[PDB]
Amino acid sequence: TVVSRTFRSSPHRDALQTWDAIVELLTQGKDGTARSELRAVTGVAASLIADQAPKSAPIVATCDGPRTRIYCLFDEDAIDGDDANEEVLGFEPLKGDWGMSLPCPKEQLGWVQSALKKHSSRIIARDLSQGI
Amino acid sequence: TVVSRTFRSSPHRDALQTWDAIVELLTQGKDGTARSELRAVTGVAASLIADQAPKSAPIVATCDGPRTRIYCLFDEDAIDGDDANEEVLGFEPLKGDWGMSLPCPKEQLGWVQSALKKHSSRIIARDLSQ
Ligand SMILES: [Ca+2]
Repeated sequence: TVVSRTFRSSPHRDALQTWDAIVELLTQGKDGTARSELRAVTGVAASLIADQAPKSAPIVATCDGPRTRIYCLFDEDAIDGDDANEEVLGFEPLKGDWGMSLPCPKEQLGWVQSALKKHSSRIIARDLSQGI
Repeated sequence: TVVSRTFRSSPHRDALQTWDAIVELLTQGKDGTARSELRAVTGVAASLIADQAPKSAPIVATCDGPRTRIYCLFDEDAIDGDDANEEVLGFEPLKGDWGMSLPCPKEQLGWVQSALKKHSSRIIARDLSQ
């Protein structure tokens, strides 16, 4: 099972507000190590959102359960919101042996993958021209 | 008293390696709030370096002592290193009630300032155009 969501980002939300909304979607109010790790990579994740990395390549969460693909909308699409889908997820999106794959322009992968590795082994980045 | 340093960044160093080299310069390997707070903002600082924010507007450190301005070189300048200056500083660059001002593109100031605020009240971002 795979489900998708689409969040309104800049200029409706700034890049950090966008990540915070994604963290809430994926952690659902649970104060645990998963939420702590997602919050720990905020600088990197917001940087990638500000570069519109998730416009055409999703943030992908994997778990003991359905996969979640998260896209972001920018510019007029974010202002309009017609393509947005921010519904609550009908499952625990980071259950069990979870992971997250962040899209990243290939030229930034060097610094991004190192920056992520400081905080997590479950949150990784990929070249946004490829899937997981 | 103001002193300046200029570091070779991408492609000689990636943006994170560049921040780490700056942290080494300003902390001189010593532990404390300074090294800890500088390392805590690595994701934001590296993002700014990757966007060449310190090319024309310096990273500025203040302390009980001289102010340090740090510029970054990119692309051809970083490859040849002609204008580089990475010499150890002759003073404790983050002694006492230290602070750091990071240059930031105006379009990203909103998220960057919120991201830094999570980690530190001593490290702030400014609009690099000003
Ligand atoms: Ca960028």
